[PDB]
Amino acid sequence: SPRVCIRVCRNGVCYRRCWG
Amino acid sequence: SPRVCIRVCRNGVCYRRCWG
Repeated sequence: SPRVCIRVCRNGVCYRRCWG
Repeated sequence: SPRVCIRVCRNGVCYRRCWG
């Protein structure tokens, strides 16, 4: 199946977000 | 330093793209 996620990092802090 | 990347998957094929 398809997948949609994004990775971002700021001031050292990192986190990932997905939709669906 | 900051980072900006995204992960997507379609028809099984997957790939990641970044900007900067």
